[PDB]
Amino acid sequence: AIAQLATEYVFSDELAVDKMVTCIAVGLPLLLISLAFAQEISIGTQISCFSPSSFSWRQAAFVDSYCWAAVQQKNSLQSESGNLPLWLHKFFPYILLLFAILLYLPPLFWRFAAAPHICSDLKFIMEELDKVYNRAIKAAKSARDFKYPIVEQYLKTKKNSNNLIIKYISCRLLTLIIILLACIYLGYYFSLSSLSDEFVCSIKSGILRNDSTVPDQFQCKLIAVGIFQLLSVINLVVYVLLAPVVVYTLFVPFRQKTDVLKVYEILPTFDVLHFKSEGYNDLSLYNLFLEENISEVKSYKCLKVLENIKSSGQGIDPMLLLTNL
Amino acid sequence: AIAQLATEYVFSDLRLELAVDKMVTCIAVGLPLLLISLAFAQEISIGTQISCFSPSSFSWRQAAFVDSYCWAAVQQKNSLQSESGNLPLWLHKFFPYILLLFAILLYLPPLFWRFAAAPHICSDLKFIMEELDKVYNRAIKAAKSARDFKYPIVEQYLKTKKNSNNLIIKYISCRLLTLIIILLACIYLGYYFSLSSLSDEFVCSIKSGILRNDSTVPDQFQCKLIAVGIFQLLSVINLVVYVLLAPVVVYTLFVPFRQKTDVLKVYEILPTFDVLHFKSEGYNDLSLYNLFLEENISEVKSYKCLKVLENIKSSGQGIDPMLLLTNLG
Amino acid sequence: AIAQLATEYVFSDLRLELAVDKMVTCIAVGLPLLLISLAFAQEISIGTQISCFSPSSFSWRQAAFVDSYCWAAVQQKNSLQSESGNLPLWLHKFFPYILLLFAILLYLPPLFWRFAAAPHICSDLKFIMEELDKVYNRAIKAAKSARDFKYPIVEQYLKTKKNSNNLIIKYISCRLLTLIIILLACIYLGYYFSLSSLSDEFVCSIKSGILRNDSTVPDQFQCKLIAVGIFQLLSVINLVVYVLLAPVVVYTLFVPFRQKTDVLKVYEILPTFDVLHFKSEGYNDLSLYNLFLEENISEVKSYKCLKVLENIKSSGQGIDPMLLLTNLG
Amino acid sequence: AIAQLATEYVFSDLELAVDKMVTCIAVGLPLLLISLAFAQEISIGTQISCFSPSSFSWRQAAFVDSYCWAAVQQKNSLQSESGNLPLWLHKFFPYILLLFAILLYLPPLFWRFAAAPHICSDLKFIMEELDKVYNRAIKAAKSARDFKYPIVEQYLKTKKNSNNLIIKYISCRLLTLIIILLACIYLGYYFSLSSLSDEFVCSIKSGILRNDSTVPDQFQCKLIAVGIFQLLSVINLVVYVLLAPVVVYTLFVPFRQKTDVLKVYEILPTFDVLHFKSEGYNDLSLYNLFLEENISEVKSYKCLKVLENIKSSGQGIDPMLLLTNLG
Amino acid sequence: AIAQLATEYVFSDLRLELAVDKMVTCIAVGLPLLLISLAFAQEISIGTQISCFSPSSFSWRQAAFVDSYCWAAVQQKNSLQSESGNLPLWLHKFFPYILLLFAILLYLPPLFWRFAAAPHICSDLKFIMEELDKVYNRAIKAAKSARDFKYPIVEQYLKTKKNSNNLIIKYISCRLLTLIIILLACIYLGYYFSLSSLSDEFVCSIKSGILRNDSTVPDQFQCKLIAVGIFQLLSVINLVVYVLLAPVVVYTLFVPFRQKTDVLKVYEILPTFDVLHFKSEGYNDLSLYNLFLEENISEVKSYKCLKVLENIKSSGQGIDPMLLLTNL
Amino acid sequence: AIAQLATEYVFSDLAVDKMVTCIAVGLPLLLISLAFAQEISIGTQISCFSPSSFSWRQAAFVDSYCWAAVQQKNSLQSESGNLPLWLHKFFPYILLLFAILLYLPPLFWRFAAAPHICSDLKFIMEELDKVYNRAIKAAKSARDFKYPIVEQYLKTKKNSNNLIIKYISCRLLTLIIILLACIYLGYYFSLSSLSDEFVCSIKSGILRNDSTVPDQFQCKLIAVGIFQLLSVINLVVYVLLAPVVVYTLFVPFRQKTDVLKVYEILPTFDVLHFKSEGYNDLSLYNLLEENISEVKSYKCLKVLENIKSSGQGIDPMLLLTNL
Ligand SMILES: CC1(C)[C@@H](OC(=O)CCC(=O)O)CC[C@]2(C)[C@H]3C(=O)C=C4[C@@H]5C[C@@](C)(C(=O)O)CC[C@]5(C)CC[C@@]4(C)[C@]3(C)CC[C@@H]12
Repeated sequence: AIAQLATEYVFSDELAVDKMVTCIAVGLPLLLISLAFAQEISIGTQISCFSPSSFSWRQAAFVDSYCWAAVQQKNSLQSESGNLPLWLHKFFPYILLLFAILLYLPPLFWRFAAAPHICSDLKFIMEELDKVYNRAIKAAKSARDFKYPIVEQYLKTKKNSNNLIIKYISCRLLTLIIILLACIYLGYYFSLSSLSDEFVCSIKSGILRNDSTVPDQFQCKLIAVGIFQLLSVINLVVYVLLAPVVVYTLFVPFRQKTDVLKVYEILPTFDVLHFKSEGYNDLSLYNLFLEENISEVKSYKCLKVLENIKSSGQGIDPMLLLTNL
Repeated sequence: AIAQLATEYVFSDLRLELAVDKMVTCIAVGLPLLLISLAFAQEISIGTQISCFSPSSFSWRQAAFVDSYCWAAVQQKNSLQSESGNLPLWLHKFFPYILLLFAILLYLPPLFWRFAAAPHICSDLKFIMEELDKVYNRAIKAAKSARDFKYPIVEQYLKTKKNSNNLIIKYISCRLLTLIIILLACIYLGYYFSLSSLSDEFVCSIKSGILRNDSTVPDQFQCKLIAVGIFQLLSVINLVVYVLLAPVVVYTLFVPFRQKTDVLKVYEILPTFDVLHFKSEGYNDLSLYNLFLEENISEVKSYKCLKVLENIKSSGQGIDPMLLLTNLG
Repeated sequence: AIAQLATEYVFSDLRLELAVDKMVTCIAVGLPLLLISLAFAQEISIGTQISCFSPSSFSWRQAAFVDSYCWAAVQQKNSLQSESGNLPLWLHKFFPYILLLFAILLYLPPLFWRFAAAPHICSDLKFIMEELDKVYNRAIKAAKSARDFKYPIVEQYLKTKKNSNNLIIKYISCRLLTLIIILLACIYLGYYFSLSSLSDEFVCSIKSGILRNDSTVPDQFQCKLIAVGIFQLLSVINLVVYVLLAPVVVYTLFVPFRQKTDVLKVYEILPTFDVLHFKSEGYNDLSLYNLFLEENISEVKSYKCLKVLENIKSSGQGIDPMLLLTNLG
Repeated sequence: AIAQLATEYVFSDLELAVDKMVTCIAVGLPLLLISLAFAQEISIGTQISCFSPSSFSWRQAAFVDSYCWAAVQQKNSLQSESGNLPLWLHKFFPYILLLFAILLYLPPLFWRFAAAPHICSDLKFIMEELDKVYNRAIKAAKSARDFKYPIVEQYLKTKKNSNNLIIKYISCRLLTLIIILLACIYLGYYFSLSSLSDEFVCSIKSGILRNDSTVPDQFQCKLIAVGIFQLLSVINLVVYVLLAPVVVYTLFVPFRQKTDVLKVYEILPTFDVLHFKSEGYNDLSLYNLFLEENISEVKSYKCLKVLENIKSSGQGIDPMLLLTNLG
Repeated sequence: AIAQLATEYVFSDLRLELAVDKMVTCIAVGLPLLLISLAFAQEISIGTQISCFSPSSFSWRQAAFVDSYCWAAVQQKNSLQSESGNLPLWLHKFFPYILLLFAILLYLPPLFWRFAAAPHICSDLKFIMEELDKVYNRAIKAAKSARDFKYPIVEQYLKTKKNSNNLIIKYISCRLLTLIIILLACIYLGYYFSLSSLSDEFVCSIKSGILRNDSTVPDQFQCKLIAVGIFQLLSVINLVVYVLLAPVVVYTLFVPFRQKTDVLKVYEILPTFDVLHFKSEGYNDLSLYNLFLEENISEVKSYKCLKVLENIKSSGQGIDPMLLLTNL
Repeated sequence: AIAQLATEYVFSDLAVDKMVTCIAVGLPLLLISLAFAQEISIGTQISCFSPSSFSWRQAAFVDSYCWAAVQQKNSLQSESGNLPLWLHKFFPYILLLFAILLYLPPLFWRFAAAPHICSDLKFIMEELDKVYNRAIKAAKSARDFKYPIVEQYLKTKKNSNNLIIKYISCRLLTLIIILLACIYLGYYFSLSSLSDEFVCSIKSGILRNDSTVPDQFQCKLIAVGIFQLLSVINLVVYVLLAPVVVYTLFVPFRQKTDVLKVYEILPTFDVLHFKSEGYNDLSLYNLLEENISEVKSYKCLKVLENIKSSGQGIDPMLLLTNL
């Protein structure tokens, strides 16, 4: 596992919450699976059974392989808990890989989805706030010497449409279902007695059915089941911690706060209306991304400064505003 | 599987191709290759194709000769005695190779499309985008002059593409051959799953040449095709993937049933753009170009301004050219 | 392979050559190359290509020596006694190498082309492109002045190219040598496939030198040329690919029939452009240059505008000079 | 190793620098240690051996080594004086190391994602205001040689109220220090292990191997490379015992802040001669920290520094020196 | 072999050298290199290069020691009992190394012509190219003004190069060294293939040191040079390729014969250019200069224009001054 | 060594501090990699001759138990002591740690030094080029402010020593690590090279009262000689590299050939070099003179200085000729 080391070295020298969730739900299982087959620890193939010393070297290899393949054929298997334990033991990494790919899916669905209207409208609302700020500045400057609620009308329009909000909520909900299923499964793969590996096999079929030099049966054990157990426990912890994060992300209206337009509501060139709260609509998601990327607008910083000044109350809107420039 | 690890790590931290179709190609091409790689994992695939449990009296190199001779004898159908038939063994020896072949066959349509079908539609999209930007600019300049040629060229090219069917035929052909390949490989794989899983534990006896009359040789060897259950579970997964992708491929095939909002309606509020969208209901490049417009319309910011105007008109607050002047695009 | 497929997967997420010929080179190079790669696949290549089932009394390293000596003896024809003959031994002992040599031979003609005649075609294409753009500019300026030299230069270049076949000779020669290569390789591969499939299970007796009158040696060992089955499957695959590819090469050879839909008439709607395309049945560099112009005609914006105008004139909605001024090129 | 070799070869060929180096060490030391733990030269082979009787077959002994090595999970089964806990720790020592390493690496990412953008934007804005103020002052001095509101100072007073970013940075550093504490505790614990668990008795006598007779009772089963783990863990423990006070001093926000840059802007008539930015658990302090950090990025900051150093000599008049600057 | 496989796959995904010579160097480089890489192909390479079937009494490591001892004993000519001699075995061992040496020797003269004779070539090229461009521009401006100095500069440079025989000597030398190289290498290749192919099997007797009087040792071991037939087949392929390439080398040597299709004659229709082809085969650096002029003259747009005008004058329907004015 | 060979082949087809860092980083890394090479690593670390009666895997367990016993001081029987066994066990690891430690100060210093040095250099270059252009304009006007700003910044850095202190600290910790690792390397070589031939007796646990086991096996620590030769090579490399850092230490003494003099002949520049004899950032910043080639105007000033060196022409006349 030197490739992960190099990934960190180049590390050394979409909502942020969703980005972090993707990061966790991606690395934890992927890094886990890479760790399981890590060359230093990937020593051993989990077929050990010590067939009688009379069995030749290659005879022993055949025993090991025939059992390892017989993990599927239930009739060949003589197990206490059942074959499905053995199945889980064999595909445990493959199962982890499938779960992880499934979890990475929804973010990819969003990425190729790109939330087209959402990103374009983000750029649009940015340009609109910028133009409104420039217009207010020029108006105050002339005072020292159209008019349609464009962004406000766009917001009213978003107040009807929730299609993108439906997309966001569906992505989050698919994420939650994924992690819930994976956590249940991973606890199940940790719900093992951990005794299933040491099971008994007898490859006495074919010409080996009536063969005599063969022993009655072989006791093989599935190694690294303890390792698989430990890694499943780690991933289960990670996901039992991650699920509340997905839950909190699911409550977007409960999260949409700290009105950014509140400062721009002090603008005469802007409609005096926050009008952004309490809705299962793309208004909420657009407002969330607006709070997310709102620092990117220099005028947003200026508006925060003016809002603080009004909180300072030393100056008035017009004088200090025109002074801002 | 360090390849997928690095892919995800970098994943951690014009279109000229349909997003649905791009993702379908991506999945249906990788998932088979992905499964093949995951099985070709030496940690997963450590041993040979099949062991034989030869007599202990046989030498280690003798055991190797037995193993290899049977594993090669899977081809000679007369060589081994199996109830299922030779085709099972053949499939088992060629399961990964056949998987790779199907994957290459699936990669072929996107490649051919990009080589031949794509560039012309790309140039067409570029021309349409230039026409749209120029028309929006001209309408905005007229609106500005009011606040202070004339040939429907883009509409003409649209009416022409309404006759043009070649490109639509090419796209539909790529998608259809794709779906056909998906169905064929799906049947093949499901049959590969249909394998009773008993062929693996077959019997071979290499008694050719002097080994025909050999004495120290036993009667025969019990060889067991390893990774038979592995290949079968992979076949199940791949068949699932393909039975799920096929409906997506079919819906992608339906161009008239794509049922996309008329992007021209956003430019239909232009004075400089005649009021006629008329882009649907034809087994021609008409519908395909309409779909590509619905696709790459985000690449045109003027399309974004038109959509903003459309939303404003949905609010019904103001008048159209006055709002255009208010936009000053 | 593992990493070959990994790079292939991460690949996803002026023509100066015949696109058809480009794809032909691609297939005819990849099929053998990917096949040879499979011949060195870890899952496919299980180990050495020979196994001999020596007596168990023979020591381990003794068994290795026997295997190797028989393997080298596949060349020494008097040593190995096979009912088929030595030539099969030659073949399925160097079949991969032979495939690689054939693939290199197949990549040779396109390399010689791209090195020798390709820059000539690039210069000719750039020159014709400049000529067409200049004609479009002059026509647009004259149409605008109406709204307010003249020598057949491109036509002269066309008449000149209509005489010489030198570049056409080069292109046809590359294609024809390629086709000969395809036919020879196909015959070869079919031959190698058309093998007993049993000759591999030959018998060797390395009783040379002191081993001639040696006693502990068996009279002979029944040795097997492993992987012959997979070699045969791969040869069949490649032969099928080539039987599918050859007619494409033939169609490439037929250049006149390949020459179709001359765009010289898409500029013939210009008065400052000759009304005589004179662009058919030219068994000379004419045909090749015209084909490459048909290929890269999309790159010229004026070609796009002229195509729009040609469609409009087919649609019959606008006068030629009026619509020309309206497009305002 | 090899990837490490390439990293060193290219080596041979906005975030707090102290924090950057802290994260860098806290990542590389365990990562490099783990990589060495699988070094082809260092890692010599399997981690467990028990010298089963020669009567046991080769592959038989292989099965023994394997089943024993796995039996470490089987708590009741194994025969050790220390218990299943130390052998367990050795069973996944590198796993624990990697968990701790990724855990330590997370908070820097959370920072470089959450507090990074706001601080970056605010710093760009403050530097831009500084540059515009310097331009305005030089221009006014030039015109004399022939608004006026504390805008950036207003933003400073504003940040002096909010401590949200300060809270984020402090929490990042604090969680990181907590990780260092717990990890160093664990590491010393693992090294504290008496190197006795390595050698112990293993008896894979379960099932038909329980009532099997050809099997001996047990083997003397030797966990391997435990000494290597001990030495590298000691190295890491020393590294982290050295690093923890660095994290502490980093957590010292009012004390790390020194030499207020605002004095350089305090040489301005057009910009208030007032730092008024220190001594507070507010985002003001961290903003001042980053101002001191990337103030070298501001060329006008360099001009102010040279001018202030000259005025320390007292050579020329401040307006005269400004006019001579002609920046 | 997946390295070169992916290399050629992504292959599918000024000149300062003669195209013919470029192809010669390319082939003469790849064929031996490709063969060598084939020799170390894991599918192709079966394993160790020698095997001798020591008695089963000899232990495993004993057998390995025998194999290696003989393998090195191919050098000690007395220790090896060879009817053909030791030099065959010598050739067998370094056979790849021999091919690698031949390959490096094949790549050297291309490198010499690459860096050496880069300055003169590029200088003459850029200079004569700018000169032709200026002559075309001047003739065009002259026709435009007439319808409305005087020094044969590049012609003078050609006259000067007529005396020059330095770069001509260098090119001839690069070709000649290459020809000698390929000739000697092909002689060697046949000689290697000339070998009996039964010499590959030879007897070794490791009775040195305490093995001189050792007892458990047999008298000898009969060991075989493995994969010698493969080296033989490779030498066959290389010998065929080089017997094919050598005549191409000779053709490249014949520079004056190859010098054809006078381009300055196409420039001889220029007013600002004197009527002097000045293209005579001789022991002059101009011939190669003329050769590369023919090579990269396609890079000259005005060359294409002049060729068009030349076809027009061959049509004989347009006046040279009138058509020149028409050129625009 | 295929990767490094390809790297040098594609290579084939304070600067002093940079080179010292490069060498002192690669030589240990190069040597450790050389040992890491399996071509050099012809065998496992210890192959130690158990009895033939011991099974293959039994011998494996012996080699493993002894190789682990290289730490357990009671377990092994050696005259030289355990510390030899320790050193031999982690000699590669020791090399790697020393190399990382030696690469650290370059990273830390360059990090600290990057902004300060680059900004001061850019500002000084701007000031010098401005004074040069101004003198050129004055000469051109004669053919037809007044503050020593760069001189002020120079005198300022002549006061502050913090950055020079940082440079000295980087160099000093560097020399300290060099000396420590050099003594260590000679020491590991100083080893009598006899410890490898130690005996181990794995009679622990049931092996205490086990009987089929021999009392012990005389086991050998392999690659001791290779590691020793590597230590000798690296130690000589460091004994050669250290006096370079030593000369670097006397940097004020090392400061020579004042570059400011060529700028001192300007009219727009006061005739005063004033750059020597200080434990301050002055000489450090002067070590300016390092990358001073980037200023074409500096090249012109040097040319004018060389012209006046012969005394052939007047300074302003030839200066205006230069323009
Ligand atoms: C090289 C490796 C280790 C291995 O190679 C690998 O798997 C990779 C690791 C490596 O290459 O070292 C392949 C198996 C093998 C070649 C192996 C073999 O074939 C058969 C035996 C026999 C087993 C035995 C005791 C019996 O089984 O009764 C009878 C005596 C005898 C001859 C002892 C030695 C070994 C164990 C022998 C020759 C030692 C070398 C060994």
